[PDB]
Amino acid sequence: SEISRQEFQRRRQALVEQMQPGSAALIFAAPEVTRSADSEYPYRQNSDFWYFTGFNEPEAVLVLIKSDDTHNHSVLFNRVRDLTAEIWFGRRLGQDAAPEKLGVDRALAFSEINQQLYQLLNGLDVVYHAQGEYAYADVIVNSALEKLRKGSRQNLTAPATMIDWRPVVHEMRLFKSPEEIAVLRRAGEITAMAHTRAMEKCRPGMFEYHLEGEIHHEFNRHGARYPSYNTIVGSGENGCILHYTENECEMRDGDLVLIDAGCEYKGYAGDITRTFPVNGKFTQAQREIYDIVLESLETSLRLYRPGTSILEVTGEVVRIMVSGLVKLGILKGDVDELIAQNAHRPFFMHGLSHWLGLDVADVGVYGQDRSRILEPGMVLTVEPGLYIAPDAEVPEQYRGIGIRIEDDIVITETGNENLTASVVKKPEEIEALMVAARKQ
Amino acid sequence: SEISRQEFQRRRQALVEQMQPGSAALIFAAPEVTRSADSEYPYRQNSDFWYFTGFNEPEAVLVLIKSDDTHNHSVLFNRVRDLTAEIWFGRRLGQDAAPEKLGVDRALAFSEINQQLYQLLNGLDVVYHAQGEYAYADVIVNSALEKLRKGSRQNLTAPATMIDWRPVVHEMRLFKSPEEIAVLRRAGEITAMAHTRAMEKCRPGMFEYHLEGEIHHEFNRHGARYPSYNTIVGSGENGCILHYTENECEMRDGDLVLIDAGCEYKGYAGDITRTFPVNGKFTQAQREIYDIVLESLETSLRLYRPGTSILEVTGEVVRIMVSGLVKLGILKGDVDELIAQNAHRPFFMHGLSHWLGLDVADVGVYGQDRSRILEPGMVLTVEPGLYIAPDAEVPEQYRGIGIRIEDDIVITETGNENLTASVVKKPEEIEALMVAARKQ
Amino acid sequence: SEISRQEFQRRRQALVEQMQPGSAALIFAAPEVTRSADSEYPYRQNSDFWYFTGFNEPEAVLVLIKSDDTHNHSVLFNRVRDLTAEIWFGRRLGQDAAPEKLGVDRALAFSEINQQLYQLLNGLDVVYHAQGEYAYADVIVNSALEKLRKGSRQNLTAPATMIDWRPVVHEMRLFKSPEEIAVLRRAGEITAMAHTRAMEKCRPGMFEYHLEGEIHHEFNRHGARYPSYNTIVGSGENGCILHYTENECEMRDGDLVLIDAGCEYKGYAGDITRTFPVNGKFTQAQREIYDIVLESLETSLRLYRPGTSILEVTGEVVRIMVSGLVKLGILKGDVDELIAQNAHRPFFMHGLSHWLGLDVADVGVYGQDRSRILEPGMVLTVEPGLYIAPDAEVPEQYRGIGIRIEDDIVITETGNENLTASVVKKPEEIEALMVAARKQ
Amino acid sequence: SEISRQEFQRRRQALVEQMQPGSAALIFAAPEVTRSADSEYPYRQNSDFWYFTGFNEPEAVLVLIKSDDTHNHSVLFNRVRDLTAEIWFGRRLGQDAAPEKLGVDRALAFSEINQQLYQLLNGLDVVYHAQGEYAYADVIVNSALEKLRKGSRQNLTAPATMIDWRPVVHEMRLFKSPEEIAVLRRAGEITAMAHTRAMEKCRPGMFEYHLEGEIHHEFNRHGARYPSYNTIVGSGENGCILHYTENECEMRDGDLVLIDAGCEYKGYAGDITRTFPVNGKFTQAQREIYDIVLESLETSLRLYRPGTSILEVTGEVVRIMVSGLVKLGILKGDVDELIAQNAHRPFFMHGLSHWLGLDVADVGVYGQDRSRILEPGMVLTVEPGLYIAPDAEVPEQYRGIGIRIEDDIVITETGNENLTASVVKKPEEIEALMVAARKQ
Ligand SMILES: [Cl-]
Ligand SMILES: [Cl-]
Ligand SMILES: [Cl-]
Ligand SMILES: [Cl-]
Ligand SMILES: [Mn+2]
Ligand SMILES: [Mn+2]
Ligand SMILES: [Mn+2]
Ligand SMILES: [Mn+2]
Ligand SMILES: [Mn+2]
Ligand SMILES: [Mn+2]
Ligand SMILES: [Mn+2]
Ligand SMILES: [Mn+2]
Repeated sequence: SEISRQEFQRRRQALVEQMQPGSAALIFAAPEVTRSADSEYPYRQNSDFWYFTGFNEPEAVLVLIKSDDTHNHSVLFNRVRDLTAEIWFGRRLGQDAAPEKLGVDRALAFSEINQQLYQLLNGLDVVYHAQGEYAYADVIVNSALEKLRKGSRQNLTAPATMIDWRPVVHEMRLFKSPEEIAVLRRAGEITAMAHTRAMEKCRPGMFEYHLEGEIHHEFNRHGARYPSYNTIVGSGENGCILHYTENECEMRDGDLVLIDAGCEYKGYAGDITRTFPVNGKFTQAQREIYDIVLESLETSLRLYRPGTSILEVTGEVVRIMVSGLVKLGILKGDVDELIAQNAHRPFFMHGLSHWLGLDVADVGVYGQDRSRILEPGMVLTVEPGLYIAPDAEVPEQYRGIGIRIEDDIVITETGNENLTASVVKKPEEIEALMVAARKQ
Repeated sequence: SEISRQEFQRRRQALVEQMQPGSAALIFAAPEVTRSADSEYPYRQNSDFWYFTGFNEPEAVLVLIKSDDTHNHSVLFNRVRDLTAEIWFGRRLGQDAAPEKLGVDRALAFSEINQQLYQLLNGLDVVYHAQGEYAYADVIVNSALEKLRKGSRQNLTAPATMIDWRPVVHEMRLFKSPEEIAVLRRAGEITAMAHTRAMEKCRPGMFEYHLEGEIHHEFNRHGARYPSYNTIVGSGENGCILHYTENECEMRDGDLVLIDAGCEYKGYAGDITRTFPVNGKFTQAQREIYDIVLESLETSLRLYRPGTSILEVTGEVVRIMVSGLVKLGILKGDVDELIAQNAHRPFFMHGLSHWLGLDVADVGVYGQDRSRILEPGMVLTVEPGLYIAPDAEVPEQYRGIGIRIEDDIVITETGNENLTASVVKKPEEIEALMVAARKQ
Repeated sequence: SEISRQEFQRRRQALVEQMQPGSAALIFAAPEVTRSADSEYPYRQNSDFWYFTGFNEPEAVLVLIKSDDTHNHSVLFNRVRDLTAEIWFGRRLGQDAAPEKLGVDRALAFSEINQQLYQLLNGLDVVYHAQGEYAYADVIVNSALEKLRKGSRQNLTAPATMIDWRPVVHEMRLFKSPEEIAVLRRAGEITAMAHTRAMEKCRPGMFEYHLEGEIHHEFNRHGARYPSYNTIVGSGENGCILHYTENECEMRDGDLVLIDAGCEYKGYAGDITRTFPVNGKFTQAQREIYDIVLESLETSLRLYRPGTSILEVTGEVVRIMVSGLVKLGILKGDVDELIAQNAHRPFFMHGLSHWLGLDVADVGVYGQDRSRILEPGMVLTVEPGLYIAPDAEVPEQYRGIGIRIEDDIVITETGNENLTASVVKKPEEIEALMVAARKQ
Repeated sequence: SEISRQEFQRRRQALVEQMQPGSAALIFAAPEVTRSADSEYPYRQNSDFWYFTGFNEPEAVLVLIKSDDTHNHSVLFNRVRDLTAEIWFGRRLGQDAAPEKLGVDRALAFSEINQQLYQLLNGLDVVYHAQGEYAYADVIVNSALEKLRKGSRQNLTAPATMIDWRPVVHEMRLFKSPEEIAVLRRAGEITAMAHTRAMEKCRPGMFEYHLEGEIHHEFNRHGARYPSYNTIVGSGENGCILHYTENECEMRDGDLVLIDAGCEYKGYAGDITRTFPVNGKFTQAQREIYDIVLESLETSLRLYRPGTSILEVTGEVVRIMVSGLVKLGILKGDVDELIAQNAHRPFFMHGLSHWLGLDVADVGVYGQDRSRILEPGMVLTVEPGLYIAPDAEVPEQYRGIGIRIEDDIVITETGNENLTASVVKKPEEIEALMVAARKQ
């Protein structure tokens, strides 16, 4: 599954529909990024630029011009064909091929942007620009507007109104099309296969980074070349560090390992966490904490639906956690009083859910305390966890246990669809999976 | 094999030995780099900063103070211990532990750099600073010097002389210690195992990116988490693109695939290229071009030694290439006249060799036209290639063939050591390797 | 005559009336400007900031908040009272006194602007800001908006719409109140007295700069401390240079001197040009050119009125000039054909008129080719000139003559009022004035 | 008196003598400075640039190249001849005329600086540059060095050492040539005539700014067009503000007026302060304070000589002040104890002396607490003062009195020459001067 030319075009048109007559929207590509000296990191297109183009080159700018309420057109600035540059560094789309390939009306060389952009903005009332997104982009836009402001003797005029299109565009991204959901479903499947593989491969004495290697190989074979974020493989005490990415330790017989990893497939993020015993068998202490996190996730998956909110579901999870921690003697006191005191926070210190899409921590307004009412088309994670620090003042057997279990869901008309349930999470299923692998 | 605390210390001392009395050298860490929105690329420390510290954190600055010809000391600025930041994002070395861990005299919080740096520079004659390396670093240094310049009423004075330490440090990096060579030897071995794996796994119908996946998994299992540069897997016509990294095509029965990939092991780069038939058997045309590139590499490996140069060895390769291309009818005319006209350049348009080390295209002065005389301790690649474009005016059977074969070598007292000869390159050996794999 | 607190307040209210509900307008003071090393030029407040405050301090920002269609208020950021800074550098208004003195609702310390500005913008829909006017201002505004954009977890929101208030404010400035016209009338009177003085003082052998000295002294004694622009005193060939400010030459018996000088009185510019003989008597050649420039000015003064334009009146002047130059043999051919060819342009190469106000070349839209229809309340100059270069291919006697004659006018309901007719311009009146002075 | 071409040349040569072989020094002109909108302040050349050129244009850069110990040459970048730009804005020196006019070897267009500067720096070991002096200059220099650093394949190399030439050049400026002293002597004479005029013109009811007008007119008539700093005319309580420049009050019968004003003559500053009664007669209270400041100045003028210091002479002044203030009951206690407590500081809170030259607060190292030993050729001010605030806890009659008396001196082989003694300062001489003027 992918996003096609006609969908990118529909998105451009939907933005144009929201724009004032006599305006232009400017969407800039990501800069290339140095890794060291003259070597660059693998290119990652800006999510918003990608959303409207599916075009994976730097030095590109999409300009949507809404001349009035019926007439609009698009102009792409992009790198020129250049035989020597292409022999060295790769093929370029160029100007001749872009209109047909991308479904834009006109294409111009990026090298000419300063000579041309002001001409496109001249006489417009409004420019939509994400000020501060990129320095290079602000320079180009500010230069164009200055030429227009200072150009009255050449009959030039600048648009006086600049509107940040990020809020409008991020609200578009928050609600996924069926095609987007299909892509996210595939990302979830790929990511789940990777996690299953990690559980089947994990043995005491392997290094945390070995599981990262297994996961990334699995992503790759299904055509998700890159992870959507830096893979976390936190064994033992390392699991208590939320974004542990050192992945440098030897995994010990008797420790849990917490894996938070997700692929990037056609631009879209998977995002799964599974925690499991390195040796294939939960200890009693590990199981006692695990059961509370799993109940939290299972209850959340029952509850998430249109008309509730992340805040409302979080309240249910907090009750589950406080209740469970009191039963184990990790917290002491009356459950309702402890809830009132947010007594869970030393052990569950992050949010239950974030939006998911072209960014793993995806764009879109959450509302105060993530109270926004959920609607069909929203995609989000569900990621309860409990982290008991090595020096926590709790019964000894729980110290140094970090557990998180995370699925990706889409809100539907009656509830939700779990995109990542194809990798096991019930403790008996984890143990059976690992037992079977360990016998081979 | 690795580089240890005492070696990092020896390097700092060797720099101090080269510094003027009454001076300070400032070496800054790399910034963290955005991949998309709030996600960052995996951190890569600045090579020069790494060379003197082995410290893999951002927000760090090494200050070497040479008070006079006998007295010197070191100060590290680095991130403070912070329980909440560490729970979220990972452990920090902090100030208490740094002197012992890194072998520096003092450690101070990076948050205090603007309050402290000017005090360390006050009254010195010379500051060594790599101006323009990083914007954030220039801001810090320029601010410190301004405070000193403007501080005469507070009895402050700025060093009037600023010296770029890059030339001195890059000349240090150009000559590897035995420990560095051991690390590079291991990088070469790891990288060679990865290339052997790619040849053994390659089958028609696999995608170029699948071989990338095999290679990166192999790097990872030996503890080289990341490649030293973006992997190139160019099959068919894609092999004619020097830094082809799209790796997006289905590999065809009858095409060659050119793989240029290298690991990063303890900071140091491997860098191997092998080209081989996708179906395990070179065609006659493919073999005819391959033989010329291989002879070029083999002759270069015989020749490279102290007292010759990249330029001198390149002349021998050019003769081999022109001679071979005339024999096949790709070039026409007298060999010596064609050499005089650089007639090989449409087909071999890049350099034979680059330095290798903490950067894949490593630092160090080459001399005019890479004429610098070679000495023991230099490490370099040997990477002849021939690329016959799909539209070249040559006998048809050669069109769309791109072949490069690259090894990594170290110059020794009598010649060179090949660090990457453990992956085959003779065509009969490539075919035997692939035949054996294809029968499994 | 001056502009008073209540008028500054009316202007602020008139801007607020034009603003969208749920918005804030930000108007920043001018930076102080270095002359050399640690010495600064005399402070000149930003015209727009002045227009809304009458406040002559740097490090000040006026914030007009329109909460909704009935509720609005003003906040001034300005320098705090500071006993030591004031002993050294001058008194400051401070926060306690500002509301009463300036008629603003609240005053806050400029040192707190970054801690406070984002709080004032939070939750607004629109911010009015003159982007690019000052770097320091853009930094402050961009920082505030970034804090808001990134502050969703603190329940902060940024206004998505930024509107340049310059067009609205400059249209306000283009139409003068009666009080403004009174101030401009006084500026015109002061400037005219200065020009009369220069004619009465001028003698052969004096330097051009001596007349500058006379003029500036005259400005000063009437309470116009500073000129509104750099005084031009161009004698002989120097008169052919439009903005000649070197003023370095000895004025020669037989040359004309062209003086373009104007005071700045309560922020408002006078702008007069008079040209006259250094020795008090026009030569025939000088008079022949002078008569054409004077007829051009006199006809323009008859014509300027509501309903015509600078472009229309310029056409009449061009005819006068071409006709006169043909009569003298400076141009050759048919007058209407020469007009069609813009044959006057080598000799009259600038505009007839510019707006006049808080800037000498005042703000406001002219329309294409200065075609905007004139209306009561506009204030403008009328400045025909003819400049015959020393090497012009014209009858010899005219070479090196530069003449400009300029008055300041206000458009009224039936025509115009000349603000600067109290300094003579008829050649017989100039000669009588100078003869009388030369006899003393 | 002036500074001539051959002296500017001698200075360039003296700098070259101090430079390392294989180096270039870069000295940049001042930017033009906006006053308001499209009007600029009168141009003031950068003092250091002026010191080496006597060239009063912007967009100019002096490059001194010391190829080795015997061979050196100079290159000026400056604005090209341009007929239209010159007709509009003034004559330009251009490239053809510059070598002869300024005594430089070569001149190139400023528009070509980025194409040419790197070529001049290529292969040098050292560049002398005043980093941070001007943003535009840093941009040009940093760009040149980057091209060289990145240009190894074009056989380019950057100088690795950058030296701030300000310390060397400012030490040159600290010691005046006889020609410089002649110019400063004339500045002192002009400035003294201006102060005498102010005393002769001052009457109760005039505004502070009227005396500014008299002073500036006097500067102008002697060919010092501009003041060297913003004129201070502080009457009554305003005299207690050290750099009072509002000059806005009506001068009252019974108040003193303190005038601190100085001309700029051929680039060099005069700097005189005189305080005198507005009505021509000191009151007893005024005279009592005045006598202490005058004794302080007179004693300083006796003492200043080679081999003493500003710090040493300041100690003598402090004793005079404390002794006098005890006698009047303004201070109470033992003189030596009060001196030990710096009890004078509420009333004399600034330094006695600053260097004087191309800047009024001139360049040059003072040493700790201005302890540097004086030598012939140094030029400095002597400016004791006493300021008794309106709310000081002192006998009532002294409240609101601010007195400063300042002369400019040059250190000579036996003592000093007073450059400004031609304007009276003894109270009986001030009164006689004013009485005589008031009778006219
Ligand atoms: Cl391009
Ligand atoms: Cl820190
Ligand atoms: Cl403040
Ligand atoms: Cl130029
Ligand atoms: Mn997540
Ligand atoms: Mn996750
Ligand atoms: Mn290589
Ligand atoms: Mn390679
Ligand atoms: Mn004018
Ligand atoms: Mn004018
Ligand atoms: Mn002074
Ligand atoms: Mn002074």
